[PDB]
Amino acid sequence: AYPSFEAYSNYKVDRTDLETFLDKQKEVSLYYLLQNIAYPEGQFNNGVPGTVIASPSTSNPDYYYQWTRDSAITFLTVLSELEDNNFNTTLAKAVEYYINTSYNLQRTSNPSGSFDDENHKGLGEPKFNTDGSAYTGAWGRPQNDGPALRAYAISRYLNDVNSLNEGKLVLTDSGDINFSSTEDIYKNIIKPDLEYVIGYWDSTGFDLWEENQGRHFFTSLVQQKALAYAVDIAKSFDDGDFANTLSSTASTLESYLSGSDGGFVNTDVNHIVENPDLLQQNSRQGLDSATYIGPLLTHDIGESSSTPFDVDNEYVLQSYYLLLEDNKDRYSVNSAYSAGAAIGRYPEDVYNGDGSSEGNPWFLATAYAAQVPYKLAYDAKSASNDITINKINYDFFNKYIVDLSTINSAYQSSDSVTIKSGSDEFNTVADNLVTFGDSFLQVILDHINDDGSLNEQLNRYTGYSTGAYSLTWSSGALLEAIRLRNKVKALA
Repeated sequence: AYPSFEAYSNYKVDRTDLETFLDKQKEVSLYYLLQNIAYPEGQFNNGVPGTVIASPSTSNPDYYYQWTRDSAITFLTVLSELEDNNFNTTLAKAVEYYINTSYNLQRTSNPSGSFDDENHKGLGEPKFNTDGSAYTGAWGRPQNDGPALRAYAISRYLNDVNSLNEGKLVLTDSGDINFSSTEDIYKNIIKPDLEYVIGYWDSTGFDLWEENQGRHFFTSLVQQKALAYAVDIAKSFDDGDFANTLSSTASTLESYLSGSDGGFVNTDVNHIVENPDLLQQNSRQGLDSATYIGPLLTHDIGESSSTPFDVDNEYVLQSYYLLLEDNKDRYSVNSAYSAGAAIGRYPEDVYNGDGSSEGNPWFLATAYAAQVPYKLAYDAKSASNDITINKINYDFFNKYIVDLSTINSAYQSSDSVTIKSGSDEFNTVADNLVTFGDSFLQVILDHINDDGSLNEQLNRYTGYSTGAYSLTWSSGALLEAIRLRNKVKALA
């Protein structure tokens, strides 16, 4: 049940037309995303401002908590909206309430630890109650992605304040707020999260799905990004020694991500192994949608991203392809989809949305799966960069995008194919990438609730929605897919 949910009034998804559906969901999914964020001007005006609930579901399942990860990812979407809409002050205030609530959560002792522990050990805590109190029950803690994603989101807000709002914060004269300046936000909210990452990146915690302990590609990747992105922020506040610490730690994490100890790049199976300890345990073979979700989160389409493992990485793209192929066989709902399809978390998943039996595809994974080819196309066309296809990825391109033999008939004798910007085949590949991305959004159109809200899951047999209702992360993932689709389609 989800008693505080308020449907977008008198809307029923029109199943017949993707273009109009996406245009409407640009608004409807934003309505549903914002509904789960507490701010005085929002529908959620009775919560502590800055609280993001994962879902209005309070039972079957109970997702009525604030997760550090989900809140940060939600705010990455709010920031995109802010950036695309003239630094809208309602959204900016919502961000500053989130920053303030984050300050308070950081200083809340919890079962992972406290702020006064070494490198703020308490910041690894996955979730809190919506009133701001610690969640004291057993849980898969810590999760070391949260502080990284939060540091990155709040760092991005500071950059936006400087570039789009002449360095001006919007809640500086409010009573409830624990900063008076951008420097205060850096020193007291961003920096502690960065210190946590510095202190704990090379330690054991749970993954983003809250289920397994050990090495995780997604976690290490978002940590590397937070460190790298903060270098220039630290420099701007005369924190130069720390900035150089961030830069060196970021480089070291990049080496870790690519090396043997990390275990993520696997040349026996030629894809990322998301959780290498589970490969060792022979409980999972390494395919996970987190492998491509991370890259999408850490390479924003307005940024210059100089961080590793974008979606063009051959191992990431092969994990994507192989999960797609797995899921097209695994889920009967996919039996008639010839291109994109409903995608889950990992092939071994047994979580059914409210218990354990067999796993389902997820709306967020399916929306991020649209983004992968949109971003390949966008990155190439927007920068006039060549599309280089490694031999590892030939099967993927041949099956879904273009027949490589029509570009270079001898491609099988080469380690790669390089498709030159401006050529007919480049334009065809970019167009076909976008059409392929669209096919994943068509899956969402086929199976979304009539009211335009996105659950966590869709049933593997029928595609009917199931699990947590109007999941904020689902809403964000679709909104970011639409934003990217529109950006790539708008290029001449």
